[PDB]
Amino acid sequence: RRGALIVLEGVDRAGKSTQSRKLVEALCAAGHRAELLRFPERSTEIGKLLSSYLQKKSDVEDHSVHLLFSANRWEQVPLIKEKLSQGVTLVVDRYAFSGVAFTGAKENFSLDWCKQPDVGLPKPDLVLFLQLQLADAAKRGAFGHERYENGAFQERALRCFHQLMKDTTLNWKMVDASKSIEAVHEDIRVLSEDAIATATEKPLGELWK
Amino acid sequence: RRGALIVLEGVDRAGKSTQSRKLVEALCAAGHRAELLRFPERSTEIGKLLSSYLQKKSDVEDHSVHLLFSANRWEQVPLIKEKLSQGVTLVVDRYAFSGVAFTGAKENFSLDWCKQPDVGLPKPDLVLFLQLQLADAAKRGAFGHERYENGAFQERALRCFHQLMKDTTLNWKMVDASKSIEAVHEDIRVLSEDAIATATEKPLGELWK
Ligand SMILES: Nc1ncnc2c1ncn2[C@@H]1O[C@H](COP(=O)(O)OP(=O)(O)NP(=O)(O)O)[C@@H](O)[C@H]1O
Ligand SMILES: Nc1ncnc2c1ncn2[C@@H]1O[C@H](COP(=O)(O)OP(=O)(O)NP(=O)(O)O)[C@@H](O)[C@H]1O
Ligand SMILES: Cc1cn([C@H]2C[C@H](N=[N+]=[N-])[C@@H](COP(=O)(O)O)O2)c(=O)[nH]c1=O
Ligand SMILES: Cc1cn([C@H]2C[C@H](N=[N+]=[N-])[C@@H](COP(=O)(O)O)O2)c(=O)[nH]c1=O
Ligand SMILES: [Mg+2]
Ligand SMILES: [Mg+2]
Ligand SMILES: [Mg+2]
Repeated sequence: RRGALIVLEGVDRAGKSTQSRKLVEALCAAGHRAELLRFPERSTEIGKLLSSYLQKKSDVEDHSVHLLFSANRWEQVPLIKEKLSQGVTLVVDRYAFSGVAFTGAKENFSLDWCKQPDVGLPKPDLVLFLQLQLADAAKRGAFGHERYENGAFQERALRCFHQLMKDTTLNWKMVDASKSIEAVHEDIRVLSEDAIATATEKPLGELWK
Repeated sequence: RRGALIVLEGVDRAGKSTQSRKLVEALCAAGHRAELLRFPERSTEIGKLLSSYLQKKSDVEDHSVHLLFSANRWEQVPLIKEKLSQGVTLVVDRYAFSGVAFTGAKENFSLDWCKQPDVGLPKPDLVLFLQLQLADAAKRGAFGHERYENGAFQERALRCFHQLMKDTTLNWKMVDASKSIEAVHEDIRVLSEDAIATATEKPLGELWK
């Protein structure tokens, strides 16, 4: 009985990382075999290149960096498939959608070009999108010092995310991330249990194909 | 007056590297500003990952390695555009065509997926394809120890190259690489001078778009 592939995407400071950690914890506490993944996965060779870029310690040509972000997902695909086939549900903090939305926020990057490298990746069974109004995100401290951490760029990324959500091949669920950490968590947890229960029914799909 | 972008592609041991070096030398000797490039460009961070893979010192997931080969071209695009805009002709030993042909020789890699990462790269003004019958390539010593250096895989790559050559958006020229080094060189040199003279007329194109 395979595991589910659940991705969390969402606006700046909406709580992707907090909710992904809490979700894995709660699923395991409820008897599921679930494990957390995140992209970028900064531990691999490619992941280090990406981390340096995001910290502004290095500059990387925009197309090159886009392909490295995708390659960083592909190198984890054998693991993702193995775990899911072993019945382990994977909760993933960001995935190909952030890949497309952030590069697509740059000038002269079509959504189509941005999607292609990720075509064929394991298709998520559930894509949660954590929505939060900017006034509310602002109360969540201040921007970080990493690349892309500024309102105007975030806004362009958000427009890209909205285009991706028009894709009905994907099980997108909107989450109101303005509530408390615990309230948001319960919303996510229940959506997740439902997905886990239905994923054991159809084979793992391929993204964007 | 911009430089031309000339790529050399071709079968195993057909003489891509020998002819690219000789071409640059001859162009410079004839008053052109020309410089040699090669892919993979093994000197960069990404290039080292690729070199390790090709030497079989490391294993890389097939999709990841494909995207690294493309990223290795993109990271050189600012240089390529700068040089061409300065009037420097660039002679390139392998390019996106080898990228597509070698990954596309693997099982379950469509030509379409393989092309996408490279869509938008500087379009070559001239693509030379060095053709050589296997009996003739065999007289050119023995296979190397690197990955992909075996007859069956080379044959599949060759079929992919033939599909790419159906693309009329590109100025493909076939070269009979069975002749002597000097004879092949003269054929290439003359094709190249012609291209250099016409490239100063239309802007640099974008590949596969
Ligand atoms: N529902 C919430 N209410 C209030 N604060 C929250 C909530 N969720 C997260 N936070 C806090 O806001 C900050 C951002 O949380 P985090 O889960 O790291 O966001 P994120 O969505 O991963 N942001 P980023 O990865 O930078 O886009 C952290 O200090 C969290 O404790
Ligand atoms: N026309 C030719 N006649 C005879 N030997 C040749 C010719 N061209 C190249 N060679 C030799 O064959 C070997 C392969 O040449 P080289 O130019 O390195 O090929 P290549 O096309 O780059 N092969 P590879 O990069 O391995 O696909 C070298 O020893 C060359 O000296
Ligand atoms: C997974 C992924 C993330 N990103 C971005 C989103 C984030 N930048 N911001 N803001 C950054 C990762 O931030 P975190 O490491 O905090 O998740 O990289 C890409 O640009 N492409 C990708 O493929
Ligand atoms: C440029 C490029 C080369 N290649 C291959 C062709 C070659 N393998 N063989 N045989 C190898 C480079 O060989 P040379 O370094 O000798 O040119 O990488 C790819 O697989 N993808 C690419 O994008
Ligand atoms: Mg986070
Ligand atoms: Mg397409
Ligand atoms: Mg060579």
